[PDB]
Amino acid sequence: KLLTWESVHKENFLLARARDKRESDSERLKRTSQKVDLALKQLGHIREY
Amino acid sequence: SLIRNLLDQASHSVGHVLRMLLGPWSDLLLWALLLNRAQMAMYFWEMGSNAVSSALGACLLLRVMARLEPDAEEAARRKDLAFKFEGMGVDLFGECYRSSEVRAARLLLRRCPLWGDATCLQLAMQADARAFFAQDGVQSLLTQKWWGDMASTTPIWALVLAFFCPPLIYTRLITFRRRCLRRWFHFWGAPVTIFMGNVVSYLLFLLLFSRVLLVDFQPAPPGSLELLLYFWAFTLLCEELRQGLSGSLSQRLRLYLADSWNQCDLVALTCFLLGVGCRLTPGLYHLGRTVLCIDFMVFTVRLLHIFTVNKQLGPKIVIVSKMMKDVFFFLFFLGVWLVAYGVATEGLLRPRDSDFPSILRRVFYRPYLQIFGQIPQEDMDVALMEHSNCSSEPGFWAHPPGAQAGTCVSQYANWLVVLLLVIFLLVANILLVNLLIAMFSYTFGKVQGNSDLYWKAQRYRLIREFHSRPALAPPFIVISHLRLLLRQLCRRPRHFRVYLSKEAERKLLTWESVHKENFLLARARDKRESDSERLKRTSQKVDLALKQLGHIREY
Amino acid sequence: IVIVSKMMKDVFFFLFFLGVWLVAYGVATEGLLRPRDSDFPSILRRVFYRPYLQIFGQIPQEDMDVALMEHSNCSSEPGFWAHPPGAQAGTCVSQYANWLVVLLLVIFLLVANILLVNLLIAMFSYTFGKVQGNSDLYWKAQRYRLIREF
Ligand SMILES: CC(C)CCC[C@@H](C)[C@H]1CC[C@H]2[C@@H]3CC=C4C[C@@H](O)CC[C@]4(C)[C@H]3CC[C@]12C
Ligand SMILES: CC(C)CCC[C@@H](C)[C@H]1CC[C@H]2[C@@H]3CC=C4C[C@@H](O)CC[C@]4(C)[C@H]3CC[C@]12C
Ligand SMILES: CC(C)CCC[C@@H](C)[C@H]1CC[C@H]2[C@@H]3CC=C4C[C@@H](O)CC[C@]4(C)[C@H]3CC[C@]12C
Ligand SMILES: CC(C)CCC[C@@H](C)[C@H]1CC[C@H]2[C@@H]3CC=C4C[C@@H](O)CC[C@]4(C)[C@H]3CC[C@]12C
Ligand SMILES: CC(C)CCC[C@@H](C)[C@H]1CC[C@H]2[C@@H]3CC=C4C[C@@H](O)CC[C@]4(C)[C@H]3CC[C@]12C
Ligand SMILES: CC(C)CCC[C@@H](C)[C@H]1CC[C@H]2[C@@H]3CC=C4C[C@@H](O)CC[C@]4(C)[C@H]3CC[C@]12C
Repeated sequence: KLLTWESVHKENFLLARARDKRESDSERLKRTSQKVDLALKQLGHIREY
Repeated sequence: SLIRNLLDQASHSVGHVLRMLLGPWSDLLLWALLLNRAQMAMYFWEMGSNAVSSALGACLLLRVMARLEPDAEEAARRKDLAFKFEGMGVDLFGECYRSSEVRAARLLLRRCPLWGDATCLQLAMQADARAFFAQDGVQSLLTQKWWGDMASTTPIWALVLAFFCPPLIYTRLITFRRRCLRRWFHFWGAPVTIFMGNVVSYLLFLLLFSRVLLVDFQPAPPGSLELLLYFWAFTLLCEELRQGLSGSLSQRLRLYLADSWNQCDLVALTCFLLGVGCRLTPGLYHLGRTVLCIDFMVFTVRLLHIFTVNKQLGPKIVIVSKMMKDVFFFLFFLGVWLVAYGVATEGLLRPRDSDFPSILRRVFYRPYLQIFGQIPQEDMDVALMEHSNCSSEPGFWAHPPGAQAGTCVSQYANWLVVLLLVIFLLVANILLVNLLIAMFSYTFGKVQGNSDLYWKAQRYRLIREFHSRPALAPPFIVISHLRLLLRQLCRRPRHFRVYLSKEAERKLLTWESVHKENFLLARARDKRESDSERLKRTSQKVDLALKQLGHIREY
Repeated sequence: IVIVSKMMKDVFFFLFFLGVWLVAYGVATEGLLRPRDSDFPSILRRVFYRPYLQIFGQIPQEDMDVALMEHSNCSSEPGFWAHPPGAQAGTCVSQYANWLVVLLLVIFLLVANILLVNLLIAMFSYTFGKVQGNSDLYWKAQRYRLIREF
């Protein structure tokens, strides 16, 4: 029972700090960076028009 | 949860609020508070009316319910919700005060029908909203009330000189807000005037008590001055008893048991009563004089607590209450080292005067005085005493010249005694005292900021107590006591509360609503212009652009 | 020099606190021991000046402690007196509760020489740290003023 309880709480803690890292400003900036470069590439695939 | 059980208990039966509630925006707000819906409560507060009073009542209810909470997590969430509520309330108060000083002032003493018809200040005090009391606007308002009808910007020396010279009331100086009688009553009923009268009466009491104690305290029956002092203390005890009963007879007694200087005042009066009893009974004259002498110290100490309302001393008077743990640590450490050195030297040198009081003196009192410059070097060092066979034990003794240093000390290891004195001087006069200085510095730096915040609320409390205090001085307060007894006796045959206009109520309601909506718009603009929110807005713009461009890839 | 002007509030607080405690202790000891020299200047001396000098190492231990004085019937009141050897300590002191007098001297030494002085040191340190930066800025303008006057 305590094994299951601590497993539940540890997975909650993993999810919590993962969400914190994702909502961190630097990680948001890098995600916007791989969005912008991907957009630039996908326009680069349609420049022939 | 903590809601259904309390509702069932109420059905089967702050307490008055529970009695009134049974299973427009105010109802939703209180429902969110009891259900602990943070966002719902905030929305109801920002959408409702009388926002300041509603927030203060919400903070009070959350504090009380968190104190009643059995579970730490719910208590913590409730108390942080109360903290944020107090923060938004004080921000609203500041933005309201920054526009209309007089309108903000008249908002306070408004009797809000919600929360049991309690004034906003009383709600903050019962909620211990020290952050709210620390606000500059409420500080200025309490200053004005303490200088009630007394031109709060007036200098202190002008006020005191007017106090000694009543005729100077009608002069170009000492401005204010039957004209003669109204001026007289307004000047003599001001809380600051009452404070000055009580201060001068208390200094007169200290002078009288000292004069009776030092000179006119013969075993002969008490004279005119001592009888006057007995009447004096009777008036003081009557005043204190009346104050305790005013500010449920047993319930109020338990409350008065707290506020520990009210406790010190009470113990002072009891010690004075024991002193008078011992003085009157023939046997206990000396004991009565001794206990009266201690009672003088207790009264003089209470003077310090009474005179704490000064704006430049009060924070430090609050500080010195926080130094007791530090001085207790120093006292314990010095006690241990003092036992060490005292017993060691009392063993190394063996005086023939082995009486118990003399031993308890030479072990504790003398080494204690070694700290403050009283070093009996000629009493404890072998070179400074003349050698003589003052004892029959086979050794060298060198009887010292001290009166209480022993008639015949030993000298076998007096070099070790000298070295031990050197070590004691190093430990006590150098290590311990300087360490205590350092830890005073650290604790002072830690606690001064919180002490100022506490002193704001304590000053508000003292202003309230002096406002409730009757006008007449302790020499003449017996007249006020008889007046009060008449008011209770004349009933048998039969706090600020400034009035506001009915239309002015709606006017101030609209004003505070406009200011609160402006404040909400301001904070919304601030959070929108915040960098993180700008970043999330750019993120949603960019991934929306990616999504919309994903719909034209088929081209 | 600009700083030392800002220490006046702190030293005034210390002076007031020491005044209160000094009044309490001085009157208490002046009542506990009853010198026959009850002249007003002598009382104002033994209550204020002597306890003040107890702070700076001048402790009239042989003047206030019963064990250090010789016992004598220097008064007709029914008690034990032990006339002290001091010049201004009273011609005939009393000794009924001189153990309490000694304990009260110990408490006074603990309060004044330890608590008050070290607290004053601490608050000087805090105020100095707070005000030195502003004092330098003020001293710039004050120096300009002095240069202009000279
Ligand atoms: C604030 C308090 C503690 C100050 C204490 C000072 C006290 C000790 C002073 C103030 C008034 C003084 C009295 C005034 C006048 C006389 C005249 C004469 O009879 C000698 C002593 C006697 C009777 C003084 C006794 C000492 C006295 C009571
Ligand atoms: C001389 C004997 C009576 C020892 C006690 C004297 C002093 C230290 C006592 C008497 C009144 C007491 C104060 C009573 C009330 C308060 C308010 C509280 O919020 C902080 C402590 C504080 C400020 C106490 C501090 C200690 C105090 C000042
Ligand atoms: C740290 C604490 C526990 C130390 C205890 C105090 C000790 C060191 C000292 C202080 C007073 C001293 C006592 C003084 C007087 C007497 C009476 C004598 O006929 C026997 C020794 C005896 C009984 C002493 C015993 C030791 C004593 C109690
Ligand atoms: C506060 C702590 C660290 C200091 C130690 C307390 C000392 C000073 C106390 C505890 C017992 C007290 C003693 C009690 C009894 C006597 C006998 C008397 O004839 C002279 C004073 C004298 C000797 C007292 C002096 C003060 C005393 C020694
Ligand atoms: C024995 C008596 C007369 C000693 C008098 C010492 C007084 C007058 C001295 C000591 C510190 C000095 C102060 C030093 C610093 C300042 C700050 C400056 O902006 C105005 C002058 C002022 C306030 C000085 C005034 C004079 C001063 C207060
Ligand atoms: C600054 C505060 C805290 C300290 C108290 C002030 C004291 C030291 C002052 C106030 C009255 C003054 C006394 C005035 C009169 C006399 C009588 C004279 O024959 C000896 C000095 C003596 C006894 C003075 C000593 C100093 C004194 C006692």
